[PDB]
Amino acid sequence: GAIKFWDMPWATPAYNDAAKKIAEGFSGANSKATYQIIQWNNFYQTFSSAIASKTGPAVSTGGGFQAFQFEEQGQIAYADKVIEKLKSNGQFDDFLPGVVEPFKTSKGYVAVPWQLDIRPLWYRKSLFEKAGVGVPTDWASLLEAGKKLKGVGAVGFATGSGAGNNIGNHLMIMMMLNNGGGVFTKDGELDVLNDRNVEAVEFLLELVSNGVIDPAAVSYTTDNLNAQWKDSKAAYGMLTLGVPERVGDTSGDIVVASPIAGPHGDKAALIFPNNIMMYTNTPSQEASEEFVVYYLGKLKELWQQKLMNALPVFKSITEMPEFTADPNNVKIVNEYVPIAKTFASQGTALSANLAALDGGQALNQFTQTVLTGKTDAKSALTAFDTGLKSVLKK
Ligand SMILES: OC[C@H]1O[C@@H](O[C@@H]2[C@@H](O)[C@H](O)O[C@H](CO)[C@H]2O)[C@H](O)[C@@H](O)[C@@H]1O
Repeated sequence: GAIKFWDMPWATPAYNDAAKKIAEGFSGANSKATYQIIQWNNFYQTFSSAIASKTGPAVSTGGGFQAFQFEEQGQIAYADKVIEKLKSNGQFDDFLPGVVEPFKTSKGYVAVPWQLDIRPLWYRKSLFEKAGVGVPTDWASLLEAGKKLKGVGAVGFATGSGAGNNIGNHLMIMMMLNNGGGVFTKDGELDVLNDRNVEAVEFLLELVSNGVIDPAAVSYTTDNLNAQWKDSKAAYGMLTLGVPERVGDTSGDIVVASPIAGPHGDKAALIFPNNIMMYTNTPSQEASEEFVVYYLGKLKELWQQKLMNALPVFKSITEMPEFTADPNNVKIVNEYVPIAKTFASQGTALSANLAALDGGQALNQFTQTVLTGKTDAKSALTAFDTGLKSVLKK
């Protein structure tokens, strides 16, 4: 009977309360939807195991590239009919340019975009003032300012890789991208030991050895990391859109910082093309489709209530008074969006291999190794390369 919708803890608990009410409001196709929260820790395995044992949902959000893995396994339901319905009802024309096309394959649309989770740098003005330093413009200035911030008891580059916390993972890849590197070649081949990647990892290790990265960062959960921001421990670091609201400190002291240049002049921001996906295990495919169209139509309410930690994929939402009046949001649009790249870099096309990269053990372990300075850059990257070859399909 009921359409099962699984959703992640995208922002604050209040995000899930609101998304629950939206979902449970669905009464289309003489059908209903149930809402269930899947935790971030081990999410890849949670979905993989549910789908394989036929106990998974009809519809879900989840990993940025998860839909490609399940499509390869033949467990996704293509979203072509949803796309048609959005064209008829008018919503399709409201999509931002380039947001739908990444999901088009030979066999259909694997999913529908719903938000863009971008990785801005943030700072706390009071702590930069206290340390007597300026906002970094590049890696060399990040390190200098970081040392001074450490000297006044602050964390110069806040991150975390504890259970449920993927921000550390994202930092590893963001810094590679920021130095003109990336996991892949232009043609989508693995290129982990590229020299720009080595430099990026050497820089992170230097932040770790100098105490600019907190020596316990490896252990920090999402709550731990948010608390560092809320309680004026974190001076600078990479997080998400809407950090003040996410951490419960809207004094105005926490502000978006400009992107910084790598040592060769490169600029990049990391972005995740998040999407809603439908599965073959549904009591009714028509109902899955109705639910998805209904849900996309109500998404504006989440940005209206300022409950999201991501960019919208709909033009009308990006023009909503609540969105543009926040200068942090405008700075992200203007300075991060134009330089944004995904995990596919230096390729562009998305694929199932991104699912294994994003959700798998190799990236997690690489991150924890770097954040503890357990080994040298080349060794860590070689272990990373090797782990990815074990799971990616060449
Ligand atoms: O790498 C796994 C997934 O990470 C998602 O980002 C999440 C943030 O939006 C949220 O605020 O924090 C959690 C826990 O750290 C993050 O995992 C990406 O948006 C996904 O695309 C990605 O699959």
